[PDB]
Amino acid sequence: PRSLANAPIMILNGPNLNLLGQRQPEIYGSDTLADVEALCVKAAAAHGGTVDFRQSNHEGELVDWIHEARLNHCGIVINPAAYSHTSVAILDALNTCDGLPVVEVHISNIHQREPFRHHSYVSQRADGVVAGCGVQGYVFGVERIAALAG
Amino acid sequence: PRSLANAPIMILNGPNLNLLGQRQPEIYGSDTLADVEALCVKAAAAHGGTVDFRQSNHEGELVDWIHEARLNHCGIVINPAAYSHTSVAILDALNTCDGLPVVEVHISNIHQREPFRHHSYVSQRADGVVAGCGVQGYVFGVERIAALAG
Amino acid sequence: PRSLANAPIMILNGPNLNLLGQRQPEIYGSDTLADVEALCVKAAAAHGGTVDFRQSNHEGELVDWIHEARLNHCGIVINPAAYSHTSVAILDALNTCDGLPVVEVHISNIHQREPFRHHSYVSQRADGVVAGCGVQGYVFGVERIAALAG
Amino acid sequence: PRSLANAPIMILNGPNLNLLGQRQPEIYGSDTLADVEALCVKAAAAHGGTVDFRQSNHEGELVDWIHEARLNHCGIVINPAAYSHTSVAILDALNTCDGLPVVEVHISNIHQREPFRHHSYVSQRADGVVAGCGVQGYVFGVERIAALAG
Amino acid sequence: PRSLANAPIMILNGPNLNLLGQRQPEIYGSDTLADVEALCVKAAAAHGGTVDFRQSNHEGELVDWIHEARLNHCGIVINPAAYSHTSVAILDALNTCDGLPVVEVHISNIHQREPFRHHSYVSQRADGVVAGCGVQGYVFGVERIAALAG
Amino acid sequence: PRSLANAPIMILNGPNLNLLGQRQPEIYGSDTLADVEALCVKAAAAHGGTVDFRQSNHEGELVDWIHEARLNHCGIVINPAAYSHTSVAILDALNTCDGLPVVEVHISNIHQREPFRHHSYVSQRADGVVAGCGVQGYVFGVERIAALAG
Amino acid sequence: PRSLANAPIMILNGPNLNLLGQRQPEIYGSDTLADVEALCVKAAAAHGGTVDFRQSNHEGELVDWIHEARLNHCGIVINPAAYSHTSVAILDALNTCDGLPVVEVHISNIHQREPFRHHSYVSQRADGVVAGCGVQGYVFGVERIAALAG
Amino acid sequence: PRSLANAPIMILNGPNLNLLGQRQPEIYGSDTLADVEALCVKAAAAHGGTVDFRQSNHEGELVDWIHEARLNHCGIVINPAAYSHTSVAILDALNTCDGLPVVEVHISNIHQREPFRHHSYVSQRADGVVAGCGVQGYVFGVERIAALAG
Amino acid sequence: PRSLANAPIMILNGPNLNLLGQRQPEIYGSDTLADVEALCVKAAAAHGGTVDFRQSNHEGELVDWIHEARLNHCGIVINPAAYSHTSVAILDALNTCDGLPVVEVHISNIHQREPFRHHSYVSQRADGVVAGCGVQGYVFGVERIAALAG
Amino acid sequence: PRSLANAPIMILNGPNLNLLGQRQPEIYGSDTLADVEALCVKAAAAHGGTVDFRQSNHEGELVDWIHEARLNHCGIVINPAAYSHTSVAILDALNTCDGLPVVEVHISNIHQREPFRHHSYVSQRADGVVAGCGVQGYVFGVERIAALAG
Amino acid sequence: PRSLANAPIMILNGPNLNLLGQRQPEIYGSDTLADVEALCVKAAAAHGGTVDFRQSNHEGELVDWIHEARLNHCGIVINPAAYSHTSVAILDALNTCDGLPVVEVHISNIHQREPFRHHSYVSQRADGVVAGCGVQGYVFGVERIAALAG
Amino acid sequence: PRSLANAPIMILNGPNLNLLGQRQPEIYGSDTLADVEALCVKAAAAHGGTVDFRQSNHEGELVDWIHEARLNHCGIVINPAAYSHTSVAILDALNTCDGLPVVEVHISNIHQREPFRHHSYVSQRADGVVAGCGVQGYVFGVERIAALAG
Ligand SMILES: O=C(O)[C@]1(O)C=C(F)[C@@H](O)[C@H](O)C1
Ligand SMILES: O=C(O)[C@]1(O)C=C(F)[C@@H](O)[C@H](O)C1
Ligand SMILES: O=C(O)[C@]1(O)C=C(F)[C@@H](O)[C@H](O)C1
Ligand SMILES: O=C(O)[C@]1(O)C=C(F)[C@@H](O)[C@H](O)C1
Ligand SMILES: O=C(O)[C@]1(O)C=C(F)[C@@H](O)[C@H](O)C1
Ligand SMILES: O=C(O)[C@]1(O)C=C(F)[C@@H](O)[C@H](O)C1
Ligand SMILES: O=C(O)[C@]1(O)C=C(F)[C@@H](O)[C@H](O)C1
Ligand SMILES: O=C(O)[C@]1(O)C=C(F)[C@@H](O)[C@H](O)C1
Ligand SMILES: O=C(O)[C@]1(O)C=C(F)[C@@H](O)[C@H](O)C1
Ligand SMILES: O=C(O)[C@]1(O)C=C(F)[C@@H](O)[C@H](O)C1
Ligand SMILES: O=C(O)[C@]1(O)C=C(F)[C@@H](O)[C@H](O)C1
Ligand SMILES: O=C(O)[C@]1(O)C=C(F)[C@@H](O)[C@H](O)C1
Repeated sequence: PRSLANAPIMILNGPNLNLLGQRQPEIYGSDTLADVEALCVKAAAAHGGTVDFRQSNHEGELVDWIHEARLNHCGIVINPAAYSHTSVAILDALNTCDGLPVVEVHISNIHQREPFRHHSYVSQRADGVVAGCGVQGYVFGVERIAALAG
Repeated sequence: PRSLANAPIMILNGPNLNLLGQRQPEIYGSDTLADVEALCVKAAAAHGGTVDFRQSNHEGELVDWIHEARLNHCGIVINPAAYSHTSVAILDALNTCDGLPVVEVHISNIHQREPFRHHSYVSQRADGVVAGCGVQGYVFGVERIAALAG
Repeated sequence: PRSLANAPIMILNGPNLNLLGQRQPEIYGSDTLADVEALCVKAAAAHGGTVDFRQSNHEGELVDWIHEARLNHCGIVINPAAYSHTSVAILDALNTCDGLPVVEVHISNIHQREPFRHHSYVSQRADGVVAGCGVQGYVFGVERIAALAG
Repeated sequence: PRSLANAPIMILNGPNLNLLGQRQPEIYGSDTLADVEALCVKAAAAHGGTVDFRQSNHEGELVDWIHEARLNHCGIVINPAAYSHTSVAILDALNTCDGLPVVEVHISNIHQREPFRHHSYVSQRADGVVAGCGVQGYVFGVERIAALAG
Repeated sequence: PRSLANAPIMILNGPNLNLLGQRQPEIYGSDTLADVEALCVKAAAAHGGTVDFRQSNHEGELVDWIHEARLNHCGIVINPAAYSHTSVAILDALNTCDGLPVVEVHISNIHQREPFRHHSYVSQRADGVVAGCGVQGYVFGVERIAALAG
Repeated sequence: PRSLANAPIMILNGPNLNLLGQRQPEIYGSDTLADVEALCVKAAAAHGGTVDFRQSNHEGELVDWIHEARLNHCGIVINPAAYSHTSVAILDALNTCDGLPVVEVHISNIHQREPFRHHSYVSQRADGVVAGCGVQGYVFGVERIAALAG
Repeated sequence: PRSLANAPIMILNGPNLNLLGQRQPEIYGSDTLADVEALCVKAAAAHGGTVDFRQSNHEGELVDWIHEARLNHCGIVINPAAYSHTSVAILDALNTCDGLPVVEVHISNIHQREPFRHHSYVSQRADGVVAGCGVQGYVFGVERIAALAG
Repeated sequence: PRSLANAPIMILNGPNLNLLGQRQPEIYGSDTLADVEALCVKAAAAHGGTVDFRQSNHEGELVDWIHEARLNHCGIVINPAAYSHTSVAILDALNTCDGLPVVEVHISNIHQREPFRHHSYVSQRADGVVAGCGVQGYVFGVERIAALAG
Repeated sequence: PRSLANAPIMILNGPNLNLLGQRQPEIYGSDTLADVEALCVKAAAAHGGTVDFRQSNHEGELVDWIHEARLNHCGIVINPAAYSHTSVAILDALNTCDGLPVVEVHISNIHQREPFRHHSYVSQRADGVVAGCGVQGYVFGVERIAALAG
Repeated sequence: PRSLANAPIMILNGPNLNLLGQRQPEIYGSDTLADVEALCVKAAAAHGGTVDFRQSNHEGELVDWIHEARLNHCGIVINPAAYSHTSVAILDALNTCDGLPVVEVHISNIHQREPFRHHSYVSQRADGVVAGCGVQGYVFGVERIAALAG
Repeated sequence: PRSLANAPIMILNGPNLNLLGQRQPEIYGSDTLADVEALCVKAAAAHGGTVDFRQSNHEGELVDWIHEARLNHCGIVINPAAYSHTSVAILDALNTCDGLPVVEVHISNIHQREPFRHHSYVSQRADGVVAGCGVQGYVFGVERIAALAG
Repeated sequence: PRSLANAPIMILNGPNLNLLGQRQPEIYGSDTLADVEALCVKAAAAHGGTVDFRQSNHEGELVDWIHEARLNHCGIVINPAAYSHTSVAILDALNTCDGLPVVEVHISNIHQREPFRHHSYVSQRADGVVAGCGVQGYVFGVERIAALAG
């Protein structure tokens, strides 16, 4: 139990999000990942906190980073992307974050897409889930962490 | 296409929400519906808008109100509650609101509850879905409408 | 057992159909509910009968009206709309209309839409089911009632 | 926690039951709803209590009545009829009645009927469930509430 | 795009319909296939058209006839009978009739029979579907073609 | 067709019920099987009848006893316990008791437990089913038999 | 209702059976279709009857031959082969044979093979079904027809 | 590998068959179990063999008897009745009878009854399965064993 | 076991393919069946073989042709079209072609179309399956047969 | 809570295991049940305990023995065999053994066999489950009981 | 949109394919991955192109390579091996390769193997799918890319 | 085929197990991974062997390590953790270890947890599976490998 003041918010991004804003804009929009990071920096600063913003295409690396967050961060905002639908491993890693606030974010409204995107393993552990609010959902995520970590 | 300045945001609440803050606090919290309304009034005022906040236990009345919103409001934030899981009628009413922003909100994280709560008919039409962020999710809802209606 | 001459045909319309001809024309067409009523009045008059045309967004009100029909009308043409897919209540009300001819009508061809529209509880009781014949299906409905009530 | 002496037993009846004893007697029998009420009044009086017997075809009205029962009655005997199979809303309304005894009754043996009648949302919350004991089941219901409220 | 005046309506009947009116009258009635043809000839004549009425027990022959209709007829009224539930081939044949009006007709109400009759491949392509209106459904079918071909 | 006066009510209890009142009291209560027998003896005597109360852990023995009931008893109150969910054999045995009233009883509310307990083969044949009314359900069972055997 | 003496037993064989005894002997054996016919002729003669033995690879032709049997034969022994699992059309043709005895035969034990062979449409109408008794099952078939036609 | 001459055929009957010919004649007929035994004794004698005919309502006893047959009989004709649908234990016992001919018999045509009767564990092991040929199916059973044991 | 030199490659085409290149070009392309035949003739000639190219809309006729191939051809390239999804009969016919190479071809990528097109009975027997390579897939088919027959 | 020193370990074996080592060796091996007992006696003696080894083919008898264990033994190693997959009765008996260590053993690796063997009712209650370790699994079972009873 | 002349074809191989030709030859054959590369190099050279042939056991590394291909290669031939069945992440990476030809290849015929191998996430995006043509499938893959990239 | 004396036992641990003994002790216990390693070292030494103990959060790395085991180790004891439920890749890597003994271990009893943990891909290949025996299951594993490798 670190506060926004003692430790950053870890913002994790799963596979293919490195290409945000360069494909399927109608689905993901035209902002890049760097735009999202900046949005997150600003949203956190307004509460007196900071962020640690990461993206990986590797499941295992996401898991390693969650383990790091348990010791060094005050909450996790995660867009696990494709692994949302397939990774029991990320679910179990988050389950080890006892007491740590987790908010799941999806840019697109997964409930309107293919049936296999309707389910998310992460949602079983996440305190909150935001879907289809575009990149603004990331801000919502930071804000909810601020309120819970508070 | 009314703006936050020309027309209020309709905030609809479904069945049993009149008892918010008086039962199952661990699930729904201890804020009342009146507390929620005030949060929404405040969030909207910051963007220069107003709200029209209603609650009903009757599916058909929620439908009538959605029809009204099509003509007189700039967006809908809706917590359909139990009707989320059963009402094709509310989905079809929302489907007539062509171009109108709709955000679905749930206080609890439905994905951690009984399987029949996992599915929502509204999610197929909603631009955004926020679940398990407590009453704070209503604020996110207002905020997303402001940005969309903008 | 009233005849077309002793009692009107009750035409019941379920939710959202009050907006017929103002949205999703490619699906529902551009005729209004008033245009449909007129079609029904004409079709019935050719057989010497009349109609009692109603629309509601409330499941329970549709049930009440079915009860009324049992005593005072010669048959029912019903477009239960969304409730087609959810209402066991309307099915059971129609099951009390022993001997009364019922025809179910759907403007759109439900079998080509979302899977949850594929099933109708009313179809289990209805004598006939007409789908995807546009508003002309209402005429077919009145005609079948005329032949059965005859 | 009101006793049979401080408050009546609310007996709720759902849709189409107003026609009890006038159709499908082989299924529902030939007693009317008024006959049932009388049975209930008698059963309760033997234990020193009273009843408040209601029937509605409207889901939302049943919900309102359940809310009223939480504040003013000592238990609920409910035959939700068709809404047994479809209403998550009634379930959640009953879930707010913390500590209040609920007994679910069905005149017919739903397990021998159509598959969609096999499931009941209410059963998940009801303390007891009686099916296929005819209208005598209502008496069993009053009796169990007397023993639990005791 | 032929009109009712330039080309007949093809009426296709699938397997076992050659025995119409000689078995299971309670299901299919006591009119024969020849009686149906006469009804269709009359309904079409009222609009200034003609019909080409055929029956076969062979899937492939139905398919051949559908091919013929694309070049020579103004619409198809089809009762595919058993092949309704099993023939992807007839579906695909109809899918080649781009722009040609197709109405699917069932004498019995399939939705009240065995579960395997509840689904029809043809319903995915057909403009309209009529079920359980007895042989009168064929007249409806001719009438809808007349209005679409018009 | 023996009456309560010519023949006893057979009360059958399935496996593990010999341990009633010694484990999982919160589920099954703290009354023992002997306590239940006494309740039954009393309920029956009030109507002028007697009971033959048995318990077995063997499926085939329960079947044997059902066959004996066909010839010598006036009705059966059965709590098949675990065999409720697995024994087609008991169902068929009961299906041979033509005209004999059968009431199924469960102490716990099976609908609230593991999904495999949600279904009962016996319910298909039983006239009435009582669940979740504790050992009082046995009295309800005796009483219904009295009214039916009457 | 023709007797074994007035009319032959029609023995129908579905697709690929023309190759019996030339492939997959371990499954279908090494007797040919001609061997089977001879077994059938002998089995029927012992009861004073005759057979009309046919094979086709065409569904519709099997349907035409069933129609013929209704007028001219005393019963049907049918091995529909692959069509067993797919042909609603053969089912409906047999359903028109009111009062005619039908026995379904399979050489192999279909219940031990692929799951799609586990189901047969014909079994819903057939009076008797024999599977896995090799070609001897045809004799069983003839015999049962003799006994029923008797 | 005993022959019909060295060892009897064991004919096993499952639960409730002791009441054959005294209930549901339309389903099971009016012959008794003794009548069936006599049929079997006769069929077997014609091939020079004998039978050992048993009935039990206990699964475990059927199992024990199957073990005995492995050492002392030349084949098994079995009608497992309700245990057909539930007993993996009988299947596994039959799976220990390496090389021994087993024929499964059902008097009724299970494929026309309740869905839970459609499946039989025994069918996976049985060489042949005869269903719906009435008690005559037992004779077919004896006859197949004679040909296989030969 | 005939070689490309002793016997032709049979190329079979199922229903509706006679219309290739005249409808749904975006799905099937604009080449005609005659174009495909020419591609096949060329591909085979390069390896020293010939082809026998056929199309039918009749399931049973495809079956007959497969039988012929077993005796007279060196392999089969087959596009069963709609029958891919429904014909157990074609599968079983192919199963009699022991040792004969079979390659299944689909012009469109069935895995991207309607769910009922995702499954093919032929795929269980075919040595190779080619889907969504347009008409070029037929050449891949000829080439694989050449390499296997070699 | 008896210790290995105060009470034996009950080793229960379900149906058909009396034939261990005489059939399907590749599956169950060639050791007999007597060989397993000796392995269990030895494993237990090393910890200072004893065993009470039993086998039955009767579900109810297994249940009775479980009841006996609750009072007189220190843990249960059970191989329910076929009943693993069907017996809710054995599960509930084990559920009465509050605090008593249970280990489930399977000789074969059920997860590689037929789908119906994949599931076990006992596994829900068992502390530990061992599958596919041959007879050695029984030793692992004794060992775990020793460590838990310790 | 690079041509075969401007950019190589990327050939990706998923997990365990580094062991090709050293295990399960009957399934995968005896050619090695180096043998496959050589076939690919030759097939491409005939069209004037080159290949970039890679193998990895890491999902994320496949994803990275697909990203690279979007910028630097003219098409992708991919055998995702096990990830075919589990990786939404590879699917989404391919989905970013707008306009890039993709062909999926499987050496074995997956439709004849375990059910979990029947489905592939890649098949939803791949232009073409080749299965069960052995390593020759890779050649087909290069050839199709050549024709599409052309 | 290396013996315990020629080569170590590879013990593989999947994701999140690095945190063993620091979270969810009631599920996984309070021993650490280092404690487990020491148990394994000891169990193996008693049979004259050694162990090579590894843990990774990366699927691909586990696969690489399995490849290494094929050439250098005498067996594999694996706890794939979350990848148990999702990784077809690990299954296939194990499938390449022809003849190598594999034991699957799970500390918790997965059959009592969430439904998605009930299935394991590794169980299809593993010689033995041990679940819910705590960290003692690793010792069982080493022992079974010793006996098989022997
Ligand atoms: O941000 C999203 O909308 C998502 O998490 C991202 C992806 F890339 C997809 O794999 C998910 O389905 C949705
Ligand atoms: O806000 C919620 O958590 C919810 O919408 C409200 C209800 F009342 C429930 O019926 C929903 O399942 C959740
Ligand atoms: O007429 C119709 O097409 C329909 O009944 C009307 C509605 F509004 C929908 O809810 C139904 O799905 C279809
Ligand atoms: O009392 C009953 O049997 C029931 O609750 C009443 C109805 F009206 C039906 O809708 C229910 O399925 C059963
Ligand atoms: O006209 C009909 O009702 C039907 O199309 C005809 C048949 F012959 C049956 O096969 C169909 O299921 C219904
Ligand atoms: O009385 C009961 O609640 C029950 O019939 C008894 C048992 F023992 C369980 O096996 C049933 O599931 C419920
Ligand atoms: O006779 C048989 O065993 C069968 O009817 C014949 C065939 F050819 C198969 O298609 C059936 O599945 C079984
Ligand atoms: O012979 C029979 O039809 C049967 O095997 C006998 C019984 F008693 C039933 O339980 C089986 O379903 C059918
Ligand atoms: O070539 C094809 O894509 C196909 O086999 C042909 C048809 F006509 C369709 O029926 C198949 O589903 C696909
Ligand atoms: O020990 C076994 O492998 C088993 O428990 C024994 C039997 F006999 C089978 O019924 C089980 O499926 C497996
Ligand atoms: O080439 C194949 O057949 C496959 O892609 C390769 C593997 F390694 C398997 O995992 C796939 O299921 C099939
Ligand atoms: O050791 C176990 O119990 C487990 O394999 C370990 C994990 F980490 C989970 O992911 C598995 O479901 C269980």
